[PDB]
Amino acid sequence: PSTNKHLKNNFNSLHNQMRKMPVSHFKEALDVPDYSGMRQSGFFAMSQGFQLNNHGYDVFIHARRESPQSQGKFAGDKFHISVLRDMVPQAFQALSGLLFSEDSPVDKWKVTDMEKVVQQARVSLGAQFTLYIKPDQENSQYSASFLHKTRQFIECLESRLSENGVISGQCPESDVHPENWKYLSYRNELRSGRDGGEMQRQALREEPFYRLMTE
Repeated sequence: PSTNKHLKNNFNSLHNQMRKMPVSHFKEALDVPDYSGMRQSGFFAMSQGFQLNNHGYDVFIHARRESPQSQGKFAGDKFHISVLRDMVPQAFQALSGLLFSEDSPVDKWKVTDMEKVVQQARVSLGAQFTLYIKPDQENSQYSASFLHKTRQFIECLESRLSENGVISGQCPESDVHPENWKYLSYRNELRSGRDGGEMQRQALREEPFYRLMTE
C-alpha cells in the first residue's frame, strides 16, 4: 500500500488518461527576482506565494510555496535541471515565470548559488536546479491530471530553455533521462539501490513514474 504500488497497478490507466488530456497552460509570474535577487533572499524573502531563503550554511536558494497544492507525502520523485555553468543566471530568469507560476505543480524547488561552489566541481556543471514532486492527493496517490500537469510543466521548461538557446550542462551520473530531454533528468533515492552506476540508472528507468513521464 504505497504511492508506487498504486502507479504500478494503474500503470496503463494513468497513461491512457494522461495522453487524452488537453495541453496545460501555466500563467507565468512576472513579479519574481532575477538570479542575483534570488541569491539575495537571505534569511527570508517572498515572491508570489513562494517563501525563499539562502542561508549562509547552505549552497542552495530554497523556494517553497507557503500554500502547498499537493497534499500527499513526498515519495522520492524529483527532477534536476542541468545547464552550462555560465548560463545558470540566464536559465533561471528564463524559467522564473514558470517556477513561480500560480499554476506550477511544483510546490518546492531550489537552485544552486554558483558563487558558493567550486567551478570545477560537478555541482557547478549540472543539476543546478532541483524540482521536488509529491503526490497531489491526501492518500498520497498521484492523480492522472496531476501527472499530466507535471509532465506538461517539465516539457514546458525544456522548450523555454531550448528557445532561449540555453546550452545543456552535465547531467548527474545518478540520474536518467530520455533522448528528448536536453536539460531535465530524473532521480528517486527512495529506491535507488546501493550499486549505483549503470545498475542504478537501469532501476530508475523501470520506475513507473519515470515511464509515465517519458512514454
